[PDB]
Amino acid sequence: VKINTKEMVHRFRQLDAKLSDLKGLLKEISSKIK
Amino acid sequence: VKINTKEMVHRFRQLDAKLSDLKGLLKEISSKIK
Repeated sequence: VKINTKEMVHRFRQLDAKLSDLKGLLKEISSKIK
Repeated sequence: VKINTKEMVHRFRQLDAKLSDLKGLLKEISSKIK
């Protein structure tokens, strides 16, 4: 357990993916409105 | 004081959280419009 444990790019990628998904959802909502 | 003082991930996380909050507010505004 001690040896196994011994990051930023994962955070960047997750943020980008979440932003893209949110933008897609917002675009779908806008299309529904229009 | 000198010893205590001696970052990027915090900036990334704050940006992601602020973007998510802004997207949620925009979605709420769009729902109000529609």
